Amino acid sequence: LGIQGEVENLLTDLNYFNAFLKEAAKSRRENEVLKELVKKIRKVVNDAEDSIDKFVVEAKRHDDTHVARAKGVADEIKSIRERVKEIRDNDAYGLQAITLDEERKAPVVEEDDVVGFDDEAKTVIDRLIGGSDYVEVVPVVGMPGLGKTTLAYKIYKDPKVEYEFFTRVWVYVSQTFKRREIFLNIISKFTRNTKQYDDTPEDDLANEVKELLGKGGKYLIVLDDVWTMEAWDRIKIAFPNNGKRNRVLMTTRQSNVAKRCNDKPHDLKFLTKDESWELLEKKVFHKEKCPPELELPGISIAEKCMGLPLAIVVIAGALIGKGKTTREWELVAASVGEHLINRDPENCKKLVQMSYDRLPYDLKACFLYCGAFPGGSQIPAKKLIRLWIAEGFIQYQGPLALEDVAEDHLNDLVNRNLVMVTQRSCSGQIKTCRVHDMLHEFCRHEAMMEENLFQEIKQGQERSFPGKQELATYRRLCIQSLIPEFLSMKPSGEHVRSFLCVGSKKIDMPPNEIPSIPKAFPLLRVLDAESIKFSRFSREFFKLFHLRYIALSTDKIKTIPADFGNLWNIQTLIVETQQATLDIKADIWNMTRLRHVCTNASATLPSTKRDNLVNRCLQTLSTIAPECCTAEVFTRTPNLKKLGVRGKIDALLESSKDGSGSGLFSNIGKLGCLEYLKLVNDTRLSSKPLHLPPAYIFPQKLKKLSLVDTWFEWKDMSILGLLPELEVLKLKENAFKGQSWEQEDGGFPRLQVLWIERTDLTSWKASSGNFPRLKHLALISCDKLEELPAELADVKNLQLIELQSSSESAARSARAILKRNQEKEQDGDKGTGFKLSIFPHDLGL
Amino acid sequence: LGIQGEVENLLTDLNYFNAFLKEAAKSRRENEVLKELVKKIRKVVNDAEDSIDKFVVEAKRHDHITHVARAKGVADEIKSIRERVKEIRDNDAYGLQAITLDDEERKAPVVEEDDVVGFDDEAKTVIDRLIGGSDYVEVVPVVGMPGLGKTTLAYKIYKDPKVEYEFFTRVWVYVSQTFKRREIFLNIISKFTRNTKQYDDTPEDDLANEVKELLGKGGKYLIVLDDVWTMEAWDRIKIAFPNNGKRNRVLMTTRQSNVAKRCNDKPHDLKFLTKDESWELLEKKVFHKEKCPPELELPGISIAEKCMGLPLAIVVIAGALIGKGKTTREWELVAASVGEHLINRDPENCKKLVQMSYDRLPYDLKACFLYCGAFPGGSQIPAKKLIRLWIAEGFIQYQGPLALEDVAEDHLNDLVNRNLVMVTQRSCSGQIKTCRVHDMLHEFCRHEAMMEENLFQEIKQGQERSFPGKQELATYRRLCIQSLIPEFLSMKPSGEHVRSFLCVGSKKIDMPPNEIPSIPKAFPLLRVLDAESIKFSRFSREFFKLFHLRYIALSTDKIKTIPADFGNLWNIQTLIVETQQATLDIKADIWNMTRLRHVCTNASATLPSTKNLVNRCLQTLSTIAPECCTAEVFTRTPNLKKLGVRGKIDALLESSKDGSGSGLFSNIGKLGCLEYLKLVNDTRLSSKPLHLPPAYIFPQKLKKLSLVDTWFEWKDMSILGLLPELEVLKLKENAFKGQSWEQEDGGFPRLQVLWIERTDLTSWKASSGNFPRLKHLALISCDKLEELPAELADVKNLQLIELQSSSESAARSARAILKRNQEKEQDGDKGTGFKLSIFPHDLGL
Ligand SMILES: Nc1ncnc2c1ncn2[C@@H]1O[C@H](COP(=O)(O)OP(=O)(O)OP(=O)(O)O)[C@@H](O)[C@H]1O
Ligand SMILES: Nc1ncnc2c1ncn2[C@@H]1O[C@H](COP(=O)(O)OP(=O)(O)OP(=O)(O)O)[C@@H](O)[C@H]1O
Repeated sequence: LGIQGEVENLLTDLNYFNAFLKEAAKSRRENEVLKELVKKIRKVVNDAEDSIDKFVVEAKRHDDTHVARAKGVADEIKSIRERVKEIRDNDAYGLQAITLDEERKAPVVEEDDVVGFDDEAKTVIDRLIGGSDYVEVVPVVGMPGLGKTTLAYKIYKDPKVEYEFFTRVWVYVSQTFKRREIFLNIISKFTRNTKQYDDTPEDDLANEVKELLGKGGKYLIVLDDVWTMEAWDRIKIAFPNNGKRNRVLMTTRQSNVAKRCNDKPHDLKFLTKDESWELLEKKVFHKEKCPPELELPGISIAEKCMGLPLAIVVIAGALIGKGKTTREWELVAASVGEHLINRDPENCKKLVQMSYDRLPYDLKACFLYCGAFPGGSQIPAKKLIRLWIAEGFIQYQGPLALEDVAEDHLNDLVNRNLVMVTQRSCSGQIKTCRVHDMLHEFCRHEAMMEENLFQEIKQGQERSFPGKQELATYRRLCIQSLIPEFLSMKPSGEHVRSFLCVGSKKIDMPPNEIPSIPKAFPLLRVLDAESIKFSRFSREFFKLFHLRYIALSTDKIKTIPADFGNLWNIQTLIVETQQATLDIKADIWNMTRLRHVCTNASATLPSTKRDNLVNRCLQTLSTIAPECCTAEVFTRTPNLKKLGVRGKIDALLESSKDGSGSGLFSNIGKLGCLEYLKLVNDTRLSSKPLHLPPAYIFPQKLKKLSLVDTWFEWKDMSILGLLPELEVLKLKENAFKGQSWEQEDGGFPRLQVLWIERTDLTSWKASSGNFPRLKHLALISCDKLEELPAELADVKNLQLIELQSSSESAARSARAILKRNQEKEQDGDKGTGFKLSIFPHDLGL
Repeated sequence: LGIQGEVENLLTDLNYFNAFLKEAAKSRRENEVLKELVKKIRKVVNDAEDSIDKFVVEAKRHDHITHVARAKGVADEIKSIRERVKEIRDNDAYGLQAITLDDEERKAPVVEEDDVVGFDDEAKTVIDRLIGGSDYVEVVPVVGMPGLGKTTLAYKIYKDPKVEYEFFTRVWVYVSQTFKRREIFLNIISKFTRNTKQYDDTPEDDLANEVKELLGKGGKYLIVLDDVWTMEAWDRIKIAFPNNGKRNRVLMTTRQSNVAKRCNDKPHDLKFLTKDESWELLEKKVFHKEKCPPELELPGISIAEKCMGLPLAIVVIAGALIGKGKTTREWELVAASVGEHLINRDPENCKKLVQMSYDRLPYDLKACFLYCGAFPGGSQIPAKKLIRLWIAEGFIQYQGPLALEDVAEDHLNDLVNRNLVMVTQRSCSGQIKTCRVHDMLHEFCRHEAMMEENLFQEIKQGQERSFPGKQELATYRRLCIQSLIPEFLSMKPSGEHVRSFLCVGSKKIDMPPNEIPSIPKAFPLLRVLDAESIKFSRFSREFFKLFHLRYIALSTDKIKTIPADFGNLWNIQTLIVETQQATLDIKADIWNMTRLRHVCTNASATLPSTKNLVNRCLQTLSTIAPECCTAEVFTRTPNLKKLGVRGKIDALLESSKDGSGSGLFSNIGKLGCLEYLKLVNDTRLSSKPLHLPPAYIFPQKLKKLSLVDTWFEWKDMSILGLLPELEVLKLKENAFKGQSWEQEDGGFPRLQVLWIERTDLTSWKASSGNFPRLKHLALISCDKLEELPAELADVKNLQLIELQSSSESAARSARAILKRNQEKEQDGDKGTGFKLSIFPHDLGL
């Protein structure tokens, strides 16, 4: 095809243009002509990929009117080629400024009136005074503008620290530094003739600092703003390990650098609601107090700063200028975020840009994507990761899976402290993450204005929904509320690649506005509408040939139709169905890029037997029917890592007709990559109690098991103990039935978490070696339990136990177990941080 | 079809050129060739956005032979613009090279030490403030407009015998627009020790610590931070200033009030020279020791008044008078052209100082500040009229949550805080009401906006500058005419590129009937018509063809109804019809105005039928008929913040006796954004006076109320006390009827200003619970009041009560309150700064 030829020439220009965008993004350009040049080529690049993906889809449909649509694509390619040719000619003067080719400003912090750091300084000073006799690093970690340097300078000037450490050196490390000037700066603290070392190498300069520091007692060295582990390695030569309890206090935005200097870094606190108000009040009114007319909007101002001292200091600058009237302060309270970033591009914007610009080029889009969700809202890590892959941000072709590559992208953001973690799974994996309010405003301002990554759709007080001229340039739409009325305007976005319904309350699509999304946005790759209840599938949903992510709630539909299989590019499938049976009639076995099938009903998979391929990318098959756990299905998914079965566990374990007792559970053991297995039972009216198949038929690589309502006997825990890799066991809704549970010796070699909900169990007995690696034990709503085994005190890995609706004798046994554990720790064993939690606290007085 | 595509091609070029102008305006280089390139590109850009706007209104009107001809004309005009764009790139390639690429001044200014006139009192005021104060480091920022004499006063303060005697060490520091903090610290160190060579490897952190040590060797220090421009610049320098509790002082000079407020919440705004002192300086600078000859004394005082007490203007004209010789005729010629000598012919001294504040202004604030020069010199600019003009011209670009009025008001606050715009009047709440630009800045605005950027051009008939011809009108962008409007309009002017027509005159003129349609005929692309100084006897069909109109203000004595064809101007934001008629009936389809923001009139406006769509941008409806305050009208306007009612308001407060509670006043309570409400009565022949509806019917977010001739009994004032957020209440004559005024306990929880005029009040009883926040209480022409309640003296927040020609008992009560308050202050009670003013001094003294 000649269209392929002009596409290939277009791709060559795209490689140059993308190289220009990457090169221009490596350093922030202050020239407006280059700013508009970057935006112009960034746009023509975006329309270029959208045009080629149209040709790719149309060529795929051609290989597997049609001619008129292909002709229209060719016309788009010709128009794009005319655009790139004029860019290379008219704007060539701007390209030459990027095809071919610094001030050290140490920060200034508060000396007097430091608010809320009285106990953080006390904690860190205690860690500086005590410890080993070797040079120990005490890192203070935090997000941009948290107050690390303010705390470090508070410690540096503390009366106890000054007396403790005879020699105190403050060194300003930064993103860029020269080791020679660092050593000469430290040398200048001690001797005035620094011209003495003009030709002395850095090797002997470091030994010179060794001599200066070792002449007295301890030394404390505050390495401010360390950004890399290489910087600490290169500078630490000057610091001798002469066994004098020497300390190196360090401040950094990087948790990975902090961990390598000390395995327990000191994460700095956020100011409380009263400390934020106290700080803002002091900054604005100085010694005087806030008049009562301004206290009400002022308190809201300090609470909207989310306890970040940088935001409170920046906002107080605007309040000082505006005045002391009530009306002005409510205007600020309604636009706290804008005052931080847009109105102040020199305090908050430049401080955040110090971390954003140091990001890798691929991680920048991942970080800005977190701003699509509402400010202060919890972002599920699994949801965020699946959106990154579906958007194309995760480009990777190594041995690992894309989930594990996007996960350490997120863990890199958390290490950089650009993303905060609110909940962690039992295995330590990130579960729920949230971006700070000012960083979120930076994500909004950068993505919507500077990069056109995504756009908010709203009609607030005065602003309205975007017009036809704006939607023609929009690439991603994120919307929280008023979705049905937004779609009632009949919008038309030709360049829209994603539609994120980030609203928290589930809405219902009217039957007339159900097909609005597929027609408004024909190039939709991502449709995150799990907060929307669709009652019907419309045929236009099956014309989204570019679709890769689709999440949707439903209350009525039961079957995914066969026309849904026309979307060969789909990766993630989330259908939160209120019903009980979800017959997936779509040909999901021909989606070579399919990765996840998540649902809550009993999904019935289509027939695998009859392209001659295998679903090598499919990783999750959650809550499918037990009838579909066939041998052919598990052959089609060699790389499955999570499996879920719901309903009729009776048919999962029943023996076959060939005489062998191994049932459908035997095929599950053939999944060599399986880590998570979930079994949920529904048929309480069945006359046959369920019996667990022997452990040699289980998947031997299973690391997490969840059972609900299965009515297994407690004697089957003995064969759950034979699993070599099981680490998390959660049992809910009397999944185990019986009044007595007596453990056999041994078993559970590496189980770490045991979660128990309501069951008719009354007695529990065990031996010393039953839980060699148990760390967390939880028991909820089991009012029939009499007592807990005393052998739990021998669990060396025990850290926390939670009991609800438990007997007082169980609390007494917990007290004895804790007391024995404390006695063991007093023999030299390190403390495990034992904790006990009984909810509600009003129970038992 | 392809014409719209060609508009996209032109728009792409316009984005590049607009960025070119934005980047070029960031650096005023000496390259003259680039100065002519930016002027040529700017003219093409202006002629391009005009052609694009012509295309926009043509497309809107179309969606027929005349339309086809106009479309062909637009296509030809666009083609000419495109061809002009190609000439820019073909010939001025080098000019674009200089801006897409990138790349002595720290000499302290000279100020006279001797012959300083008019600063004896101001210096003593600041000295008495430096000597006193607290025990920690206090800053005393002197702040004023460019050329005011801050450095002259600061050097005078720096050299008095009292300042020199009291302070241990005094240091002069010249901070500037751009400075290096390292050099400042090395200069302070250079004064204590001359061996500054030894700090080459010493970082700025240890330099600031060295300045701490040097200043801390003794007692007080006074440091004159000259010309500080930023909040950050003060923070980075104050780290070198020790705080040892010895009453250390810092004397800062700055053009920024917001920077001054941060250092001290009570900035010392420098005063302007009086008319006597201005003449004294001029005669001392021109004639030196010799006195002015008597023949030159009369013109000399005339030019001294032209400077408006600014020393910089006096110094500049002094050089002009020296060069121009000493003759009476020449001096009178200078007095007629003072502005020319300030800026046009002396760019060496005056213009550069003005440009220091101007080039630091953000790009959006530059056009906002230059627009303030359109109004006549010394004239008073209303703040609400100025703000609406900025929005109409497009200078305010905003997408956040605030309203465009609040953003533009913040722009006005930024200009005032930069001392580029004076504030002459302030509202009760402290909002800026009337502003005026200083004379030197007005001439700079006119020079920059006529001879450099072509923002606006004035029309006048002087000695040599007659009315401009057709060639000059072909380049005029905005028209500003003060007088001789009918004479200018009689010649049938033809300005096809005029975007504004500001009648900046003060006295109203009646437009001759035969010249009424001349304004719309002359400038078809009129975007702003500020004809509020012109009385129109009739509307014309030519007015309804100004499809680009956004701001329209006009006075009238004959027009009673706005015609329906007025609604053809869908772009209108502000609609002002100041009519002397009793009623105004708006037949125009104002609901179709999607961007309508303000409708203001003095008559009882009768709104048209609303018959889904919502006017989200409408903020003000001003005075309307009571019968039009329906729940349907308020549905279409949810963001209304000011409402006015005029006429027979008994149709508003009447009870719906049919059985429902749907009184027209109850619909007002459904407006959640209302903040100010006005009611004016016209009909007095009701059998009984009206009574207020219950307070829960009032809008809860109401913060200001105003009633006229409503004849409300004083008993129904306590219900106004149940308004939670009310802050200002004002009443004109006969708004309240009766002689006895009594209040319940509590009420008025947030009242701050109360206004009463010419009521029948004679007896007044109140309680301390009704005034928790009251600050202003005026009783103009309420001479029948006997005595003020004693509870008023207990109100801490009370500020001023002003009465003239009051009763003898009222004067005696004022004397008793003043005497008792003075006695209490002498006994240790904290003073509230309460003042009483009596004019003239013949009575009451
Ligand atoms: N407890 C506090 N009281 C008053 N001001 C504070 C406090 N903590 C921080 N600040 C102010 O907040 C701003 C940012 O704090 P700080 O300089 O310590 O940032 P940081 O966490 O070191 O920043 P970076 O991310 O650049 O390393 C500074 O202007 C500082 O004065
Ligand atoms: N009271 C005065 N008597 C005589 N000359 C004065 C007086 N005040 C100021 N001047 C003169 O006015 C001119 C400008 O004043 P000055 O240099 O003090 O300006 P400024 O307020 O510091 O301005 P900028 O905002 O540019 O810093 C100088 O030449 C100075 O000598």
